Amino acid sequence: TPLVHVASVEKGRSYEDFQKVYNAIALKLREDDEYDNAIGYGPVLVRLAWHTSGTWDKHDNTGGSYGGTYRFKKEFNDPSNAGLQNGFKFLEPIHKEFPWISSGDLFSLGGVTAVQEMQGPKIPWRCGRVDTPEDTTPDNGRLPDADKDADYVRTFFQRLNMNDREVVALMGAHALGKTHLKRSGYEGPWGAANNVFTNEFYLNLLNEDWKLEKNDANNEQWDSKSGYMMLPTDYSLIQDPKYLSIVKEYANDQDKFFKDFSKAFEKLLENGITFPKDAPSPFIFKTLEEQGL
Ligand code: HEM
Repeated sequence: TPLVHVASVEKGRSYEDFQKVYNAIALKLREDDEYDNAIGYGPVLVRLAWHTSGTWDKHDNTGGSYGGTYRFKKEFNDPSNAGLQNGFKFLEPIHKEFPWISSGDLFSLGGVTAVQEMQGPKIPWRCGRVDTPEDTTPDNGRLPDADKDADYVRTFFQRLNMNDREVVALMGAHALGKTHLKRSGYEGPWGAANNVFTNEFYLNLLNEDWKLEKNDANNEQWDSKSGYMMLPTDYSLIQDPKYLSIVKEYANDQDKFFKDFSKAFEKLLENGITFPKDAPSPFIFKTLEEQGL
């Protein structure tokens, strides 16, 4: 019997309340600009939103964004989550200022805010995740390995109810940030901008001259002369003919990638949640730039 998690709006809160939380996150993103050699906290916040949602299992509705369980030791100490403590620390003063927002709402909103502030697509976002107790924390090992092939990736993402297009779209988030040897056993960025959300991941996969090398952790990764890298799982997207077609599509249509990413990312962040028929519609937050802030 799969658990049922019903969204419950934080008491009396509406769009304006959540836009304030968005703004606080966005202003802090602007302020704390030196983190990770001046990349800023955008990428790590996106990874945090993904890893807190990515524990979901469609078969029994365990894990997922609803319960905000990363706040518990078992999950924040998941080896797969190494480095995410930085995103958590970033969000702490936001949680302190807005103690009414649920942990799951904050983790997921962190990701949405980061994508939008980094010039990504608008990502509609729904409130109402409710904190669940420590015994609801999913065991480690539900997040994906990076050393695997296309068959692994395809099978892995079926557990999150994602199809080929959704998988390829979601992986485009690798435009952001970088791998860090001490965190994951991989080193290097996927591209040049690091803190601007674009379709660069796909362009790089297709256009760079990739060499299969061993990094300083004795793990294989694909490196280019430009100083970029791809994980084996990233590279698998051009090895598999079905993934390859989609990679070419996104590399050649920025708008299409934006639209598809937005849908897949919202879906990721909402997996496992039942929204009542009379729940508010998804919110689309204005960026700081759009507000003149
Ligand atoms: C096969 C699936 C995936 C694998 C194996 C994978 C693996 C990894 C690894 C090993 C890192 C480096 C961590 C570090 O050393 O700091 C990373 C970083 C990152 N991942 Fe993925 N990932 C996957 C999918 C995704 C998805 C679906 C998203 C979001 C939509 C995402 C967003 C990110 C971001 C933004 C970073 C940069 C973090 C930072 O710079 O601090 N990844 N991923």
